[PDB]
Amino acid sequence: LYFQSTKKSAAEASKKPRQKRTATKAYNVTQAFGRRGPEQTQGNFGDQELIRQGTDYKHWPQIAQFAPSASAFFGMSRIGMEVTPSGTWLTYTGAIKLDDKDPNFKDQVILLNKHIDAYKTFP
Amino acid sequence: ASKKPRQKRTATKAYNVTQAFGRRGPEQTQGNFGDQELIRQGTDYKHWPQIAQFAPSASAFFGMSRIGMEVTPSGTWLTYTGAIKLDDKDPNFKDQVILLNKHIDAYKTFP
Repeated sequence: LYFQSTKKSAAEASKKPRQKRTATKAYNVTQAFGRRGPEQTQGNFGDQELIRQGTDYKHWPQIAQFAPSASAFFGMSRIGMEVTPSGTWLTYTGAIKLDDKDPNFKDQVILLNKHIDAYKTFP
Repeated sequence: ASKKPRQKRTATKAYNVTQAFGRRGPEQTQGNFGDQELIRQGTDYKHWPQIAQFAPSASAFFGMSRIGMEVTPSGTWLTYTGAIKLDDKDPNFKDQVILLNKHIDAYKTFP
């Protein structure tokens, strides 16, 4: 059920297009999506545990409930296309509303805030 | 179909893009993507798979994006922004550019 990263398995995982990668303990968030940080187009989400575990994180389902389906991604978002010296890029922005009538709402807010910009508190 | 929270809905002919995700338009909380055909068909659209190849996995959505939380008078919102690179070595790259051009801000020309 759980694997360790090897250069071998990392080289296979990395063949997927970025947007279709799945981070796991064997191919962690940093490996799949780059170091967390403040820059534009750099990811900022994940504390040390989530970074190391990806979708093996024990509370992953409570984060994943907020990730959009392909239909909703293209349906909800503002989509743009930019051509630059690095290539052609599909840009996306949007927002997903949390349901504040869910009795779990306060816990959802706390879990999301725990990972947003967590990288600032560790190397 | 509409029982699902917004972000988990799947548009089809039976429950189309406007029904699931609202009218296309310019404001920040609206979507801007899809011509009249995609809007009416959703994931039944004939070229849906060629669009869907750019949508992120759940892991990639939380891994690539800049994620925020904003409390506004309407509610608490999980904000997201990012960019996905097209593979310009893919022999289908030209067609992908054409396909995306057809749907981005297509609403601007609707009667």
